Amino acid sequence: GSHMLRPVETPTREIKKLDGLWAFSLDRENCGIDQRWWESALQESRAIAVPGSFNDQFADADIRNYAGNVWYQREVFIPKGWAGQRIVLRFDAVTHYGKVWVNNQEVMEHQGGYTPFEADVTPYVIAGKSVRITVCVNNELNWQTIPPGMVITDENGKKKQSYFHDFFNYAGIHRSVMLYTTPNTWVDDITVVTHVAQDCNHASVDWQVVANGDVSVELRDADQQVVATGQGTSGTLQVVNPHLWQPGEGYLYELCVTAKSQTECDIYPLRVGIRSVAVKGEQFLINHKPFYFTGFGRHEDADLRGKGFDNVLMVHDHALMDWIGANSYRTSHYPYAEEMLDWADEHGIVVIDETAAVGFNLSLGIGFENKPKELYSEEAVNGETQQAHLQAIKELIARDKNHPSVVMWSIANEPDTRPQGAREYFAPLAEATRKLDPTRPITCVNVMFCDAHTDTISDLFDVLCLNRYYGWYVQSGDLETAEKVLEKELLAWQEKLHQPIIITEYGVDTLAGLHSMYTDMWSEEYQCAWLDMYHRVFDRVSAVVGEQVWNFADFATSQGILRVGGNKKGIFTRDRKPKSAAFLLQKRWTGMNFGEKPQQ
Amino acid sequence: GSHMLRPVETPTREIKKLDGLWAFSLDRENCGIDQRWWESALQESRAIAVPGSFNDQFADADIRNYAGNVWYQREVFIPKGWAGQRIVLRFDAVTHYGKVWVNNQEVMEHQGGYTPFEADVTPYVIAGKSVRITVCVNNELNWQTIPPGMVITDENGKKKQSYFHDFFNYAGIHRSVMLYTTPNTWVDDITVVTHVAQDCNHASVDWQVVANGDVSVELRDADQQVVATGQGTSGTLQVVNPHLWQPGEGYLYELCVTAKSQTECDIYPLRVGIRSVAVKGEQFLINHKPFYFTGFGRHEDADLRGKGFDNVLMVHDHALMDWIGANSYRTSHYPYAEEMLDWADEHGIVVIDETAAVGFNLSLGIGFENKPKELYSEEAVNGETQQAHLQAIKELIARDKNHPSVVMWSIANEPDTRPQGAREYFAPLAEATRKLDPTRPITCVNVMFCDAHTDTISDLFDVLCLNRYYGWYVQSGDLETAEKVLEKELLAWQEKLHQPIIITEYGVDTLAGLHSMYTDMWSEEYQCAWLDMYHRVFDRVSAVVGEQVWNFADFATSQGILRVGGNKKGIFTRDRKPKSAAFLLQKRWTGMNFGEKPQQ
Ligand SMILES: CCC[C@@H]1NC[C@@H](O)[C@H](O)[C@H]1C(=O)O
Ligand SMILES: CCC[C@@H]1NC[C@@H](O)[C@H](O)[C@H]1C(=O)O
Repeated sequence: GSHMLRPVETPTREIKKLDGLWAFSLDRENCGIDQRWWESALQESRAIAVPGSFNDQFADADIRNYAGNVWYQREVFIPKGWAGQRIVLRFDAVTHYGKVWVNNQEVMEHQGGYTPFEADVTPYVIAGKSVRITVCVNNELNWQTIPPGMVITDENGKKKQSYFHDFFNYAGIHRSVMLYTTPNTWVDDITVVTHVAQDCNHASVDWQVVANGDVSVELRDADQQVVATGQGTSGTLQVVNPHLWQPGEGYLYELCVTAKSQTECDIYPLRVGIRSVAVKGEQFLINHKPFYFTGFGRHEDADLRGKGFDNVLMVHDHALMDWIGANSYRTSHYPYAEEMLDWADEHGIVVIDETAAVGFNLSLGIGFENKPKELYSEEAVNGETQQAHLQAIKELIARDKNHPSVVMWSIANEPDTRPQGAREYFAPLAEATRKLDPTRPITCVNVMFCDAHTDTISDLFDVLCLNRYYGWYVQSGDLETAEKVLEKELLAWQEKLHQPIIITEYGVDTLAGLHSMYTDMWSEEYQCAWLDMYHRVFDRVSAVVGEQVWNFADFATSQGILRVGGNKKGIFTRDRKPKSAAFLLQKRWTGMNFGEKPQQ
Repeated sequence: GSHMLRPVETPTREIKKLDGLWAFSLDRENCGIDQRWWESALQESRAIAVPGSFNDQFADADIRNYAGNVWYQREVFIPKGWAGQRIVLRFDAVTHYGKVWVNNQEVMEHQGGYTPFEADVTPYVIAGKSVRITVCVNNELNWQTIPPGMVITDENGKKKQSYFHDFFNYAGIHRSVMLYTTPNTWVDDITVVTHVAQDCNHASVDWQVVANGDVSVELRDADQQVVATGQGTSGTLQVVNPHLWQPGEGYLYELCVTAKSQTECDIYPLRVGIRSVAVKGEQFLINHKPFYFTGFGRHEDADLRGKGFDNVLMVHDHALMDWIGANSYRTSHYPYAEEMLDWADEHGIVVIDETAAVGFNLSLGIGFENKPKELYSEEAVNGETQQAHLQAIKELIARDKNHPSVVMWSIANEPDTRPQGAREYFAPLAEATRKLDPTRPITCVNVMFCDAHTDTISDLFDVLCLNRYYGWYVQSGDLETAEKVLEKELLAWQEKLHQPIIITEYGVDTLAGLHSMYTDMWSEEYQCAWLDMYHRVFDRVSAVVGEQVWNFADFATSQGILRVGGNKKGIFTRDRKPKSAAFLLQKRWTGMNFGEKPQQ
């Protein structure tokens, strides 16, 4: 993807613009573009908080289920001590589609809902005066979006969005908005890659695009003592005798790249961890040692902000995952806030990084009521779709490439691989991803009903990721049949592919408070029994190297007869209170040795 | 007390009269006695179920909180094949006060709310025709009732009942109503007492009042094979080599007493278990072996019947107590339905039998609002009161004397022994109880605030029963101070009295579903932590021989700022669903060896 690094603070800086309170108005009949609302202060507005989804801030179902365009707006005074500097305006996430006006000049456009976008806007502002930022946000999904969907227009012209993923289609500006200043010598991009041999010593090859001038680099210590130095726009190899990034700890050196121009200097510190991931046979190695993933599929979801990033929420949810014994998690169903990958970096949390490609499946929704008949087809998942997907992988890898916590990419989640053309679609995406980053493995999370004798595309990926729900959606309520089905299906996957197997979803809906002596579905007792049987089967299969229970907390979804106020598969309630199973896992995950598979 | 045995089925029988549907009407202005409503069919009635409390059958607060007289009524056809037989009409429990008319002849009167009452009514009916039963039920409590209370009349003359016990003052006909026929030779009463030496052999002395004729007895086997025979109105000793009644099993011989008159025979089978209870030093022996009580303080309380006896409820609640590992319980705060003591008899459940003497304490209610200033005084707990109490002990012992499950009598629960005259009151009651039955020990359950340096009456009883709530009502939320206070108070009791100590109440209010990471009051996590600390302290004190957590299920109480829909101290919800702590106890109570104290 296009060059981009996280704005970090050096002797050149940034001014936060998530002042929260912006002017918001929905655009019910698309009068916005016609009257180019970007030209004058928004007519009939109400205060909105940024970052946060717009759906639940007003406790009104008619905004919540709204489909179309919405408008955010805010004036800003640009500090004047920035004259003779390049001013860039970065949105870290505007969910689905966004385009923005610096009063009357349009600067940016973007269709990715969970990855940042910026543009050099130094020629459209001059320091000292205040300019109006106007943003147009679209929350519509068609077949060429990631994720896909179908907007449908009723007799009256009202839009209603249909999609094929579980979680609710929150929208708005979900993450940081930000003006930042950099010297006129550009450090546009950095790439770092790490190698190790027997933990004693090795090196970090390096590449850098620095648009405007000479580059020297110094890798410094936690003590910020210089441990090696390089020179050059690329190469930039140095060798060490380091303390290398390990799951329990997360030791981070600091790559200080300097960009000397003939008059201007530019300094960027990029945190690096010396880790080497690979897979060998049925083992997922990290610094040449097998690893056992424990933890969760998560979500960006809280009670009144939707998917809006929040620092308290990050701190408290890491406190819970740490207590519970989790050592890993995967950014379930879209790229997460980079704050979380920095956190995982500093604390040694291992992360499976996933794109927003969910809902490439029309076999999962179940009920009594027009979806296309060919998944892979011109009307549905098409060629435009494949390039949109490849673009989504491009942005995610472009943004999380140097993070030590990122240990694996996941292209998509639960696609249907039964129809022909599934492999036609996914093969070039797997190959392209492999060339965009050869450092980490490639996975594609596998859906329950593309079983081992049925799935078409798992050949193309390095590590097998399974979402299994025997005993819940099938064999409902019967632990003795679910155990057999699960164990032969696991052994089957192993015989078929001899890969490491990570169970990336396994869970059951559990109403907090619903208790039962009969250990039936929806009780806390059932959650415990079910997870516990699954754990015996994992412990009895050689190739399973990971367990991430399906959902850390309950989250919101679309309305339906299967979702009681949302998906209740969480170990914790949406307000982070523990169900009984929370103590089951805490007993397992801190009982085992760190990163080691329980020996049965 | 007056002679009475359970109606059991021989070649002379009984016809059940809990036909449920009776005519019920409340008597709002005491017009009942004046118009002697007993004379004609009840004016303006509604159907009521018998047995069951009248409070919650109609989902109406104005009947629920009603104080005064209520009227039940029902016609009955007396079977004619009963001519020349004695017909007796027995109410097994009419709660608080009851008096009854066989159409126009009044036959019975009773003030005990949980013990049966009958009367020979052979001269007031003749077999073949149908007579109307009319019952007047009073639910008022004054200072000479067991339990006591204060009715208070507002400006308008409406009664409202005030009391000083936790549970709600349910009323009505709570248990079996019953017409039964016996031959004109009376077996009015039987008493059986058991002795053992070294489990090899001994005897059961015996006494019998059989009003009308010669008596022979045969003690028969579970096989009903004759193992010994006696002759005489008393003495009736025989010696055995028996399999003796043990907690885990409950072996019951059958004492078949026959009453030969010159023309009529009468046969009564009375189930007996060969058990010997006593206390020695700090040990509670049963068949000369120390015992550890586990289990609950219970209640007669369910969701729509109030305190009405129900067979399903008995079967299901015994299934839960059996699963959970309980081996004992105590009939908390009133005599229970004899069905439950028969059950405990057959299954080997050990029972601490208690009278209805609760609320002899004006220091327990807490709030912001006229109770007497002297507990023991002429206006309050008086001499009439003491004779009423002695009468209550008389009836309970008279009815549960031959039950092997009954292992101890408890005169009262949580009286205040601080004021002078507490010992003046309770001493003659303790001595009288000891002469009414020397077979089993005597206890008086001790309230939290009459601590070891304060209590006045514990000298007078055999086994010390403690209700302790450190960490809940005092030291609220602090497990580390509650542990110290509890441990020194337990050791203090032991130094002071060198008796066996049974913790007969210990528990915390727990909202099912309320979970917390901070282990604070009202969460399930707090229930578990609290009970668990209490268990460490029990395990570290020599003299503690028993643990009965406070309440098996949540139950209803009077309204107040301290009771959220009732007392929430149950391990189970009112509809019998388990809280998290239910599995804590199940792990302890079935982990230990049966009847043995955990060795720490
Ligand atoms: C069989 C499909 C299961 C499905 N897997 C994807 C998750 O995004 C959903 O939350 C989960 C669920 O339905 O609970
Ligand atoms: C400190 C008195 C505690 C009291 N003990 C008697 C029981 O009948 C109550 O239910 C119990 C409670 O308050 O929970």
